[PDB]
This record gives sequence, C-alpha cells and structure tokens, in this order.
Amino acid sequence: GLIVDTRDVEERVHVMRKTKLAPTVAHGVFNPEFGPAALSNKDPRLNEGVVLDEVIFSKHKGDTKMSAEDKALFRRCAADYASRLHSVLGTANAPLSIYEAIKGVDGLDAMEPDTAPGLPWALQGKRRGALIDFENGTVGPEVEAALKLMEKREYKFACQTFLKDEIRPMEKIRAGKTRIVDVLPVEHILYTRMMIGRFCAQMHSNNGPQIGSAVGCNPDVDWQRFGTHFAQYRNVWDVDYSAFDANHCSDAMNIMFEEVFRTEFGFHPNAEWILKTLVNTEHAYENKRITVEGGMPSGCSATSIINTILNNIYVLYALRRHYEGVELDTYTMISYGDDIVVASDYDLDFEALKPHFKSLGQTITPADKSDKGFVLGHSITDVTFLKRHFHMDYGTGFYKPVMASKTLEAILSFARRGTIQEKLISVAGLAVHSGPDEYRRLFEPFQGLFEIPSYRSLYLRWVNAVCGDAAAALE
Ligand SMILES: [Mn+2]
Repeated sequence: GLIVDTRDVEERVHVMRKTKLAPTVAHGVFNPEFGPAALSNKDPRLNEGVVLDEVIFSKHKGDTKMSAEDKALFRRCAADYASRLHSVLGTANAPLSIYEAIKGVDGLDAMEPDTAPGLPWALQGKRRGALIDFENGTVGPEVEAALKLMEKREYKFACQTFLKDEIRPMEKIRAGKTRIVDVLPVEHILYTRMMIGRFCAQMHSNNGPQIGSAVGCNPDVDWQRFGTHFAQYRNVWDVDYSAFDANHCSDAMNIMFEEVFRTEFGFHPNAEWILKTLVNTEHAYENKRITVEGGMPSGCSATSIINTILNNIYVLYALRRHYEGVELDTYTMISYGDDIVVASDYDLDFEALKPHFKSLGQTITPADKSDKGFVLGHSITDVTFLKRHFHMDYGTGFYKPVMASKTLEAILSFARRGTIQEKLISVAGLAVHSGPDEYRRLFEPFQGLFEIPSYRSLYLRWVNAVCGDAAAALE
C-alpha cells in the first residue's frame, strides 16, 4: 500500500514483545533452522543495527495506479469470475442475523472469544466477552450503537497492529521479518459476517477448482479430490507472490468489491461499503497512527476469501492482457489467499506474464526460485500448496498431504506452556502422511514422556476419512 501519513501520538497502543513459544525436548535433538519470531527491538538474535519497527512497514512500497483500459479489463475479469462464482453458489446472499453471525451456520464457524477485540476496547481494558454474548448470540450497548452507525455508513475505525508470535525460519528472524496481524474492531468483524457471511459459508462448502478456492477444505480428505484433478493437465505451475496482501492496489480492490458483491447478486448494499472501508486504513502499530492507501489488512475474518477472490481475477487478468480469447476454461486453478496452483493444457508462459502482474503491483515468482523462471511440463507431484506436497499413498492409491520433514521438526520443537500433549496429537495427524519410519523418528523425543498416537490408528482413521468405501473395501 501507500503510506500517506506517519504521525506520532502519546496514547501508546503497546504490543506483546516476547514469545509464548517455549522449546520442547525435540529442539535439542533436531536443532532446527527455526525459532520464535523477533518480537522486541532488543532481541539478541537480531542482526546488529536493525530496528524491528521499520522493516515491518517496508512492505508498503506504493499503491499501484491502473490505466482506464486496464481497469475496464480488470472489471471484465472480476465480472466474469463473479459470474462463475455466483453461478455455483447461488444468489441467496441475504444478510445473516446477529445470532447467525455470532454462532455461525453450516459452512461458517462461530466467531471466537478469548481473542483480541481491537480498538479501542484495548484502550478501555474491555474484553470480547464484555461486548457480545457468544452463547446467547446477542450484543451489547455500544457495539449495537456502532452496528447501526455502519448501516448509516459513517464508521470511524482504526486497525490494531499486532506482531505474529510464530515459528519462522532463522533468517527471517535475524532479518527481523516478523509478520503482523491487523486486528479490526469486533463490531467490524461481526457486521462483515452479517453482510457477506452467507456467501463465505457457501464458498467454504463448495471449495474446489470450479470456484478456484481451497478456503474451508480439509487437506486430509481433499488432497485426493484436488490431486486427481490437476494430474489431468499437461502443465502445472507453483506461483509465489511477494507481499500479496500489502500490494492489492486501490483500483483492483474497489473494482472487485464493486463486481463481486453487487445487490443484483442478492447482497445488501452495505456489503460493498463495509469491504471498501478496508482500502484506506488506519494502523495503530508502533507509534500508533499510520494511514495507508491500498492493500488488504492482514487479518479481518474474510481475508482468506478476499485474497482468494483477487488471486482468481489476477490470473484471468494477466492471461487476457497477454493472450487473446482467454476464458475461464483456458486454464484451471485453486488458491488459498496468496497460495495458488495453476494448470492448463495450453503451454502458457508465466515468465511473460510477470509485467502484466506488475501492472497490478504484484510480483510473481517460481516456487523453485531456481532454473531461471517459469518452466513448462511440471505436474501436481512437483508443487507445494498449504505447505503440503502431493504424494501417492502406496497402500490406498490416494493422494496424501505430505509436509517437509524439516518443517515438522520446527513445529515439534517449540510449544506454548501446558499445550505440548495436545499439539503432539494435532501434529501427529500431519506427520502420519510422512510414512511410518519418519513418523517414528519425528516423535522419538517424546517417547515415554507424552502419549503418542500409533501410526496405524491415524492411518486407519485417514483411510476411512478419504472415503469409507476404501476402509470398507478391506475385510
Ligand atoms: Mn506455493
């Protein structure tokens, strides 16, 4: 995005600044090239003469401005993708009730308590539970005040910038490339789910290539569905972006909101409005008041979906801007926010597309980062998606989501105090696809210390999960 105003205020919005991630016994055994993010300017492990607060905002390199022709083209791609999208999902996008927005529906999880509620409930020492009733599905005084202020299209807000306390590669840590979360007010989040929560629900349960979205998928069972789809195509590309979230330009955002969330598709008129309030935002990080034009706030509750929608339009736009007669069936794809797999029987040159993507302020890059650029002939078994490869299971003949063993080591090395046991069982479900020998090795350090699920129990669980027929095809 484009920063238009840095300014200082003495009501400090303080951030966290040390990690919750204590090492585990796995740490000493594996010695991973990973560790907690850098949360303090004083962090020893940070390269000398690097201040945490500046590199944070180096992602805002400008808000790309598009020509009248490129905008008309983008609008067509947005309208075409929107056409596909609503054709699959239907047009029953009437506002969710407050109860339904709090508690969720089929396809949409309930809103969370115990997480941040944003501003200025941080400035009033007010906690999520104090504003809304999560079991009752009801709201309090000022949030209802703020609710019917957004009806009236007035709503003053700022984003609260947090530092993401997470495991990162040791280099990102010495470089101080700590990721950030923009926590919006809880009234913003719930209203957004009132405006578009029914649509998001439909997206989740209809995830797949046809809508180009994996948001709400279950990789354990859906890898078979996705893998077999992309195996049918002659070319498969693993496309990476540089700072996808931050580089959504004002023109692309506004136009996608205008084309996707129209009232003719059964949205309330305020769906477009509430989404449009994410374009020019207000970030109370570090020295509080920083104003940004362009880019998507990293974290809203519809971020994954919005980043997915834009990703789908970006690809259509880039291809149409280089080739002629490019339509939605010219290629296939699936994405999850910035993460994307593309495939086609056409021999599309993603190296030539680079500038066309750059007209949107987006920089595409091959996943390898080697060769010299995008090559052809790659298949579904060469790519990473949701940090998972596609591999064939020997026993079933299904695709399984395999994670890099060194990534699993990193995840197994650090954990919050008192959660290790739960985290192991959780991570066991991920590691089971790495095969029995590597599974045994990854969980060696916890032998006789924590309960470790047997490889066989999770394999049988997974087999039935992929489809009961396979599990029943035995015995
Ligand atoms: Mn990727």
